[PDB]
Amino acid sequence: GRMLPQLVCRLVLRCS
Repeated sequence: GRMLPQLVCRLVLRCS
């Protein structure tokens, strides 16, 4: 219950 723009960084983090 708290959406954010961390999906973009996750693509960069998870991809890291």
